[PDB]
Amino acid sequence: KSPLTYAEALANTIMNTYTVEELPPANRWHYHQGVFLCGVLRLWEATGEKRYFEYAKAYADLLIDDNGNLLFRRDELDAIQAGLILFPLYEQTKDERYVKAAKRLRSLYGTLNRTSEGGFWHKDGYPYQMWLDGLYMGGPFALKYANLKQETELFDQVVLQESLMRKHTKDAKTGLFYHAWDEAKKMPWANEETGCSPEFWARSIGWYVMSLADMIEELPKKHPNRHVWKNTLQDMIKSICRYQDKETGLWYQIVDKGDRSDNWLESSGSCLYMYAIAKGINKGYLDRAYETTLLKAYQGLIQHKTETSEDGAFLVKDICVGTSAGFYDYYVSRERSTNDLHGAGAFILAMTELEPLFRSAGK
Ligand SMILES: CC(=O)N[C@@H]1[C@@H](O[C@@H]2OC(C(=O)O)=C[C@H](O)[C@H]2O)[C@@H](O)[C@@H](CO)O[C@H]1O
Repeated sequence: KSPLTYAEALANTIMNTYTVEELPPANRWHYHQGVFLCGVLRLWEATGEKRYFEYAKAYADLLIDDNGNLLFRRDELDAIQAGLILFPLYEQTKDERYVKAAKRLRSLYGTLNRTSEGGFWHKDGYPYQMWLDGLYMGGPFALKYANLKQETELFDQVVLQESLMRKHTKDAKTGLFYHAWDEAKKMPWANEETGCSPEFWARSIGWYVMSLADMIEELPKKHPNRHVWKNTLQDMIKSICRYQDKETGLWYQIVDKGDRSDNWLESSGSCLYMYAIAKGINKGYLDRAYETTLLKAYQGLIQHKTETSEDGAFLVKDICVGTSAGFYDYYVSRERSTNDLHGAGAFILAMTELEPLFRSAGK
C-alpha cells in the first residue's frame, strides 16, 4: 500500500495498545517514547489528524507539570531525545511549559562529563564512551534549540560531537562506523589500539545517518558543515547500500556479516536507512537513483517484517530490543521484539519521508 497507510496503521495499533500512562517505559521521559512520538507528530503534520497531535501532547503533559518541571535521567544523552517533541508542541500551542522543559534538557549539555577533546560520555555509567546512538539522542535537539533560541554555540557543539565520533569510529575499509569508542580503553569491547567496539551494529549507524539527514537543514545558510555532513551522508549511504540484502531489500543486525547463519535481518536499522535515504533524496543530498534501493527496501520491509493480526493489529516484527555496545555474539543474541517503540518510531518516520517519493514514482 502507500507508506502513510502503514504508518497510520502502526501508530493507531500502538495508540490502541497503550494509554500514554502505559507507553513504555511507563511514566518515564525517555527516547523510546520520544522517537515513537516524533513519528506520530510527523504523521500529524502529514495527515492533519488531530488525534496524533493529542496523543503526543498527552504524553508530554503526563511528564511535564504546570510549571514546566520534568523528571528524567540527568546523566543520559538518552533523556534529551524526547525534547524533540517539544518544538512542534510549542509551535502549535505556544504553551511556554514546553520551552521551559526544553530549556531544562538543553541545560544538561553543560553538566555532562566529556572525553578529553570534548565528546559527551553516553552516560555517567559509560565513562569516556561515545556511542553513535548519542548523535541522534543529543544532536538534532540541540540544533532545534539553537534555531528556536538563537544560540549559535549549539551549532558548534553538534559539529564537534559529530566530528569526534566520525574521527574515531569510521572504518576506512568499509565506510561503516563502529558502534562505540572508549577513549579510556577500559571496556572489554574496546580495541586496544583504536578504542572502538568491534562490530557494525545496524541501528546505531541508522541513528547516525538519520541525524545527518535531518540536521543539515537546521544549520545557518552557508555553514561549513552543510557541505561536510552532506558529503558524510553520501559516503555513509553508499557504504550501507552495498550491504543491502539482495533477496529481501533489508539490512542485517550486523551490517557487514549477512552471510553468517547466526545473523538476521533487523527492522529498526532497516527503517532508519530507509528514512535517511528518502530524506536525503527529498532534500537533494542524495542522487535520485537511490529510489530503487529505497523501494526495494520498502517492498521487503512490508512483505517480510509486517503483518496484520487476527484482531487487526498492525505488527512490525524483528525490532532489536534496547542494546548496548559489545561483541558480535552479544549483538546477534539480542531479543527480536514486535512493535517496540523505537522501531515503531523509525518505521513511521520512514513512511512519512517515503510517501512523496512513492507518490511521484515513475514521473
Ligand atoms: C546498564 C544496562 O544494561 N541497562 C539495561 C538497559 O540498557 C540501557 O538502556 C538502553 C535503552 O534502549 O533504553 C540501551 C542500552 O542497553 C543501555 O543504555 C536495557 O537494555 C534494559 C531493558 O530495557 O535493561 C537494563 O538493565
